[PDB]
Amino acid sequence: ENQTLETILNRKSVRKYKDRPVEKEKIDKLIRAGMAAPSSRDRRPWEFIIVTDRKALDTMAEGLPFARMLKETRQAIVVCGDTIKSSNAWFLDCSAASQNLLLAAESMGLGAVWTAVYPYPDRIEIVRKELRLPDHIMPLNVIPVGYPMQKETPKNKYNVQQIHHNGW
Amino acid sequence: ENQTLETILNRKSVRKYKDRPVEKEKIDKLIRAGMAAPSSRDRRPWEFIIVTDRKALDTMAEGLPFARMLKETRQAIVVCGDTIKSSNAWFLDCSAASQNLLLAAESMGLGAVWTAVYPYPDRIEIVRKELRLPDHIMPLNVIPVGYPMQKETPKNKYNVQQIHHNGW
Ligand SMILES: Cc1cc2nc3c(=O)[nH]c(=O)nc-3n(C[C@H](O)[C@H](O)[C@H](O)COP(=O)(O)O)c2cc1C
Ligand SMILES: Cc1cc2nc3c(=O)[nH]c(=O)nc-3n(C[C@H](O)[C@H](O)[C@H](O)COP(=O)(O)O)c2cc1C
Ligand SMILES: [Cl-]
Repeated sequence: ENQTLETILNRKSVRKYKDRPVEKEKIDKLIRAGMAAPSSRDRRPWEFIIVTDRKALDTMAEGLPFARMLKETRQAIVVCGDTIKSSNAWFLDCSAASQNLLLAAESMGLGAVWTAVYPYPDRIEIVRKELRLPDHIMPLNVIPVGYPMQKETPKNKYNVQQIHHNGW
Repeated sequence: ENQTLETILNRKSVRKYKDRPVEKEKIDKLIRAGMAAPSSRDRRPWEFIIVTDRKALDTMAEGLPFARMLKETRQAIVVCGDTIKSSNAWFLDCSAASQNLLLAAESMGLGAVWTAVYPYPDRIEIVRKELRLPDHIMPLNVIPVGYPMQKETPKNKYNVQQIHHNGW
């Protein structure tokens, strides 16, 4: 039995949460998981914003068409990249960090969903505004987290036709 | 005890391998792990090239910087994205897929490393011409896989200065 592989295969996007907040110890483990990502030339260009402010969460919800569930959580994490530290890899490093965070969540009985910010200038504008992100800090995503309100089922995405040998 | 977190925190880039091939069933599980990634609009734009041809591995080892370990493995997995399927987010989706693949490797006692291809045009061209990739298919990386030659140490990347509360 491989519990890591099981978490990987059972992870799903969770968009509905119980009312209760997530414990600070669990939030910190989510962050620590993200920071364990690999990183081009080990620059470590990620920055994590833990957002619990009701007004900010609601304002972002009301400006992000595919992130309306921000109104229905008490906490979200915004993964950002520092474009001075890694102008050609922050979006790769931070995507790997994001995936660690989502797996960490699944592993601790939490629900989470990756909602895009970058590369959409309208989404970037509101997130940068509400969180006072400096010009060299680019928000990749908003990740609401919470205890799942119901049983959710993973997608089975295996497709042998997306496997190739020695060339296309 | 959280085995998934344990794997996340103990993953490291492994660049030195036992001179022996990896079981096909393990390679398949790597790819299944990759395919389980989240995907913008569920467009699943990933394509995986399993590379066992010696000349292909050696040619990429020669042409790519920081890719010398390709000479020392029997097999590598090249993660690619279909830009017609996901023109704005393929490389984000494919980075999440890549991180699943790396974690899967670590969980099965294998060693792996992300070697950079995207976003460097000269690197992209090497991989494209070696693997006969159609123009709408972009190579993200090359991931050599093997049994680790030696015990390797993970990095502790935790830094509280990269954690922010309610904004920058
Ligand atoms: C986007 C990206 C590009 C990378 N490029 C290379 C590469 O070309 N060659 C290599 O040996 N390692 C490469 N790495 C691995 C990093 O050097 C490594 O993740 C970093 O040193 C942190 O070490 P760790 O993976 O052991 O935690 C890359 C990693 C990422 C995420
Ligand atoms: C780059 C990226 C952007 C995404 N953007 C959003 C988004 O804006 N809103 C949302 O509800 N889900 C978003 N998703 C979640 C996807 O819809 C989801 O991963 C996909 O439907 C597959 O489902 P699964 O995560 O349950 O396997 C995003 C995922 C990725 C990887
Ligand atoms: Cl075999």
